[PDB]
This record gives sequence, structure tokens and C-alpha cells, in this order.
Amino acid sequence: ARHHHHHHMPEGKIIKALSGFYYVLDESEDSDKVIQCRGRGIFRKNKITPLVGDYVVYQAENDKEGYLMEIKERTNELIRPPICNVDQAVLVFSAVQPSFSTALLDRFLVLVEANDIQPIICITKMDLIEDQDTEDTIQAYAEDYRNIGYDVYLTSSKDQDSLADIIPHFQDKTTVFAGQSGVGKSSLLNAISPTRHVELIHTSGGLVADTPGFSSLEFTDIEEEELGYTFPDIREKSSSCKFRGCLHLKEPKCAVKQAVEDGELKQYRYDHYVEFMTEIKDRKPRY
Ligand code: IUM
Ligand code: IUM
Ligand code: IUM
Ligand code: IUM
Ligand code: IUM
Ligand code: IUM
Ligand code: IUM
Ligand SMILES: [Ca+2]
Ligand SMILES: [Ca+2]
Ligand SMILES: [Ca+2]
Ligand SMILES: [Ca+2]
Ligand SMILES: [Zn+2]
Repeated sequence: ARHHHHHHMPEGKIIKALSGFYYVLDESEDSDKVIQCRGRGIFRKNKITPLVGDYVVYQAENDKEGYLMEIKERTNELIRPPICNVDQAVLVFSAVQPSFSTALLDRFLVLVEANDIQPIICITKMDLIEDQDTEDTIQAYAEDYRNIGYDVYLTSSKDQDSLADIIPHFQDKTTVFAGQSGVGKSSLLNAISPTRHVELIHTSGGLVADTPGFSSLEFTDIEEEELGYTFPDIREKSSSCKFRGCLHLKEPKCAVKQAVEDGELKQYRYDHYVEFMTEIKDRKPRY
């Protein structure tokens, strides 16, 4: 028979943090159990605030609140919402209503990439396209981003609500939704179907944040030499640039610029790179 279950140091993930308690999901036993914990019974001197998404060691006894013992090193941390250890971001945009913008997509991609997160791309409202030229343009963009190496899912509004092709990605990951406010929120609600503080919702074998990420798109923490790494296409071509640390702006014998000339890198990707570079540089005085 089962006895003394509570005399070990189990591990779990913080899925909710509210009013002085931390709710820890523990999948490591036949049970799916959520344990209400205080952060205080050990974990100091160590003033670090626990965050939703933290991987923790905790202790808990029968019919008593638990206590966080140790917070594991964080792989990443978002500021708004305050969450950490995020594996993936589903970036949701509309094909029409409003018209799809590679500029907007590329900005979100940079932010996700710069936070050590894997982007997944979702273009919805495909059902609202009547013009064949509009359909062809969106299919071409989708193939472009697939060729860069992203997963790209084209969905109808009242259909994508099912999230059929996205759901498989949730398993054993922590995921956030971001992108356009309208479609991003509606897709997210669809995902987690059966200010407030963010929670992770346990669904389809993984965790999904109940608040959109990346609500502000400033590049404040990104430096000029770091930007190219967030464009996998530019990043890979940068190996062939003559000068080391080439920023792919006015340098001669730049492989990135040559690739754009040849059609090996999309013109719009490079155009956005240069635009974002300018924005980064404009933070500071120039000499
Ligand atoms: O996974 U990293 O820098
Ligand atoms: O996960 U890395 O370069
Ligand atoms: O997920 U990336 O370069
Ligand atoms: O996950 U990466 O370069
Ligand atoms: O997943 U990658 O470069
Ligand atoms: O899997 U790769 O660049
Ligand atoms: O998995 U890779 O760069
Ligand atoms: Ca622009
Ligand atoms: Ca896929
Ligand atoms: Ca709740
Ligand atoms: Ca590389
Ligand atoms: Zn270059």
C-alpha cells in the first residue's frame, strides 16, 4: 500500500502565482496534482521572486500547504507578462482584415528569437479571401517563411478555432500566443477552452499561457551585432561575408547583400533587417 508519499523532494512547474501563493503542477506520479505553496519556508536568503513557468523543487505534507525549496536556473524570462521557461510562441496574423504585413511578422519574429524562444507562425482568416491574387500572395509568403525554416499554418477563422495543426506542438512544451491583438486573443481563447495575473493552462499535454506575450515591441535589449542572429536566413549567409562582424549595411563583399541580389534571400527580409538596424542605431548619438 501507498505510504509516506510526502517524504521526498518532488519537482514541478509554477502555473499560477497569486496573492502570496505559488501553484505547482506536478505530473510525476499517476496523479495530475496542483499544490498550493508558500515561497518562504526555505528559499532565502534569495530575494528572487518566483515566476509563473519556474521549474521548482517543493516539499508538501498531507492536508497542508507546500513550500518552494529551490528554483532551477531559468532558460528565458519575459517581462510582460511575467513568465519564464517559454519554449515556443505561436504568432498569429490575419491574411486579410487587416491585410497581412511581412513587416509586422518580422518584428515579432525578431522579438521572439531575441528571447531564446522558437516562433511558430499562424495566418488566419483564409476563408475571407475572395480574390485569387490575394490567395496566391499569401501562399507565396507562407512558402517563403517555410523555406527560412519556420512552421507556417494557414487557417480559416471558424476552423482554426479548432487549432488542429497547432495543438500537436503544445505537448511537453510551454507556449505563449502573440501577434495581432484581435486574432491573437481569439486564437488563444480557442486554445485554452476547456489586470489579472498570467496563468499557464494545462492542455493537450503541455502548458499554454492565458495572456498574450510581447505586448510592446521595442528592441531595447537588442544590440546592432545581435540583430542578424534573429534572422536565420541572414545569420546563415553571414558566414561568407569577407569582414568579420559584418553588419551587412555598407560593407563591401558582404554575402548577405549578394544573396539578396541573387534572390537567395528575400528582398523584404533584408529591407526589414535594415529598418530595424536603423531603429536600434537611433537609440543613441552617432559619431
Ligand atoms: O538557447 U540560448 O542563447
Ligand atoms: O538554442 U541556440 O543557439
Ligand atoms: O527559433 U530560431 O533561429
Ligand atoms: O533554436 U535556434 O538557432
Ligand atoms: O530551430 U533553428 O535555426
Ligand atoms: O535544425 U536547424 O538550422
Ligand atoms: O537546432 U539549430 O541552430
Ligand atoms: Ca516598415
Ligand atoms: Ca509542421
Ligand atoms: Ca484560474
Ligand atoms: Ca550557424
Ligand atoms: Zn555581410
